[PDB]
Amino acid sequence: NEVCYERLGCFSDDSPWAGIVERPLKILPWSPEKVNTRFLLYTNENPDNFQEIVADPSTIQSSNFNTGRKTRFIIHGFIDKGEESWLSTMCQNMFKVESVNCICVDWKSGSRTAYSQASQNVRIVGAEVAYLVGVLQSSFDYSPSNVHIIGHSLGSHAAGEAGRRTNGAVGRITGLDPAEPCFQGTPELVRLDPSDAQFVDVIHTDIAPFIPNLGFGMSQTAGHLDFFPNGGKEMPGCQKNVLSQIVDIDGIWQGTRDFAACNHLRSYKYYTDSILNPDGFAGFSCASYSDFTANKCFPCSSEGCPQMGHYADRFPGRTKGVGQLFYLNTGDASNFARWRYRVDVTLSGKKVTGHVLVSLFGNKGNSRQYEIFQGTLKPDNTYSNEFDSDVEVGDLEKVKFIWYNNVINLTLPKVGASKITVERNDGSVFNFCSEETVREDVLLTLTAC
Ligand SMILES: [Ca+2]
Repeated sequence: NEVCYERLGCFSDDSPWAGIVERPLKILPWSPEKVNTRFLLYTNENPDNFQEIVADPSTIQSSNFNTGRKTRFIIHGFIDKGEESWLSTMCQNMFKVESVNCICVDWKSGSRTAYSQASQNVRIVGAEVAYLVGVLQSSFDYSPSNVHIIGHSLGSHAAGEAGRRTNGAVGRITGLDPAEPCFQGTPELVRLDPSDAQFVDVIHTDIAPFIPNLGFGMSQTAGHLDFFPNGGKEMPGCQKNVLSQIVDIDGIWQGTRDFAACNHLRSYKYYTDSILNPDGFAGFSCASYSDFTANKCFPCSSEGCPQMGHYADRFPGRTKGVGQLFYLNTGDASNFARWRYRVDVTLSGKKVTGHVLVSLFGNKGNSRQYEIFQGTLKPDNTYSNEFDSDVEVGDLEKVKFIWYNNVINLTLPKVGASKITVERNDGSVFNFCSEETVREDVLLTLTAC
């Protein structure tokens, strides 16, 4: 079956658009007016309330749109209860750091229906954005490379459809946890993939299988840069979904079935905080998350780490390959920014059993106390660990140490640290040394050496 409409052209259910193992049902997208895609423009001069615009030169000229600055589109997918302002508060953070035309793409009418119909309706939203990018190009001489499309969930595949219709001339697409059911494993034609824009960066936060783990995000790679914060399967601060061999996808998408959406929504929460924290999301190249947590992928590669989120386009080798892997951990609640450090402590004093905590003091602040090791504390040994600090301390000026003994022992054993070496994520190393040994619950300051 094939339908054709004015402005947007024809759409058919021919394979691969339908009737293949990943998306079996033959159904067509609704018509444009039933999807009712809307373009809600916020700018630095109108940051709180939008100006509704349409692909018409006079309407664009009458708005606050300005051809001398970049344009970022934000396209939604699943909207959970109480999350309906996420698109405009993502635009409101950008106005704090840059001048931008920020356009929220509302297609609530075309998404609030069965999941397989919404998957098809993504094609209409795609076609509509390409059509406005086209008008900006022909009427204002505004190059597609000045536009960035950000799409979350099912919306990241509408972003891909737009990029595909602009022949990949679009400057950047960010996929925030691209939805998996009806898309993973399909041809590039049907999903978000690196040929859709000049640079595509993807953030993975709910990648466990939909059947039966109910992870709505693809595990499959889809950008030049693929980020897996916290491993991409379980996000800190979020509830987990119970396993189900058969699942009710329409009830889930339509909000009538129970589904913990925390994991899937974290992708745009991290992107919103990245805007205001330009170095708070360093991604490390690493072959896997287990190597990362085994402390095998620190410090950053010499040309710098990519920042996951808003600043990933500053990364020097961003298009040297597709599917480049980066891992990192985030906080469990907002500000989600974390800064990783590696600490090596050499213990002096007696043998004991307990845990050793360390705190960093620099010119920009000091951190919490983190546990480096728990177990038998052998003198002369070195114990190392990497932790994600919620404070960036700056240039280190001192470090502090404390230990706790996990037994009843009134000998009063003393334990100290002869050297503590701190490495930042740029590879800079600071050494601190001590002559002292101390009883438990006593804080030892170490000066540089
Ligand atoms: Ca594509």
